[PDB]
Amino acid sequence: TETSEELLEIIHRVNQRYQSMHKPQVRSFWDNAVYHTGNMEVCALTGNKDYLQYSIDWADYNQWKGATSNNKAEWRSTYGESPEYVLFGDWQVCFQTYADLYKLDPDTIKIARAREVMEYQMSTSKLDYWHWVDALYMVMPVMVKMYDITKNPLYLEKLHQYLTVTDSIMYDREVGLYYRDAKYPYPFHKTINGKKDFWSRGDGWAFAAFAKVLKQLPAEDKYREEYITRFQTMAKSIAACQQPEGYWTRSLIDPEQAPGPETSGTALFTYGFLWGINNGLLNADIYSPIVEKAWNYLKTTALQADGKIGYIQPVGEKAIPGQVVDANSCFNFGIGAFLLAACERVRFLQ
Repeated sequence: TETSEELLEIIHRVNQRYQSMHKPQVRSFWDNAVYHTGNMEVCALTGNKDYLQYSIDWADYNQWKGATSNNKAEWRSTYGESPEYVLFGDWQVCFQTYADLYKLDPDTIKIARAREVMEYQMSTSKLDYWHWVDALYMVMPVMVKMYDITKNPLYLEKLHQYLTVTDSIMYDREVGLYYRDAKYPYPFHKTINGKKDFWSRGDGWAFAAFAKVLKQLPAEDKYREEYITRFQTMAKSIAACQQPEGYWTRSLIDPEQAPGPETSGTALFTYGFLWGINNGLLNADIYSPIVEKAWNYLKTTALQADGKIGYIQPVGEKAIPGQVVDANSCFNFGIGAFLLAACERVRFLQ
């Protein structure tokens, strides 16, 4: 019933609104950088040269770097926004787009800083770089994109080694979902209704990450079956906690704690389910109903007439139990997530 023509109209409405309203000359930090992952997805689907130039202009403005410190003795890997936070993954997601742009038009300068930073990181003995679940989306696809360019096998071994540490802190083996960081595991932390607290956008980042890993990881990689198994298990756990309306609530298995629609988790999940079905890793008959409800929510409720995307949970605000997300809450990174879902929906329609 829905056509590719109609989906492309949506994609272009959303993307043109964002690019007309916002200049590309802004910093390479995670929120802008996630938007660029969405834009690169649109470029893959459409070949649009203006959209490509928007990402190139952003990369040029940031000098093809993330955080800019050239003093490795001061490099930090915890949260920060100043130039020494070079090893913090929110300053590394930009490298996904720099690698994508390099593949189109190779020039050593485009990946010089990415190689410098990730190769230094991998040389250190520290393993707990991905100490918050969102890091998986920020950095796992960097590993496969940099491998694709360099063929340096350490990228693919360290992908596994870092993810193993993330799992040790956050992965709940019984449930098949990730806690958002070390403060959240059960039973020491519980929801208002005594449940395990799994953050939706957190698990969205992880689930979309594994799809992106599997999209570019070589077929022969020794850990590929581990990633497929993790992706398939998460798909089942995520499906099981979808709301009747098609979205996922911010606390995935306590909808009453943080009620009502939320878009960014939903869009990341939708991307992952559509990619999984399109790529033969998730059963179409089982998961197509999940994606129909989710996409219908995204198209009907999150999408506004002018291309704005609403109901995006904001960044870094303390949880207020019982309080809904504002319909009008819209952020770059959420538009990015929406575009991933929308692009993959076109591919699902054939």
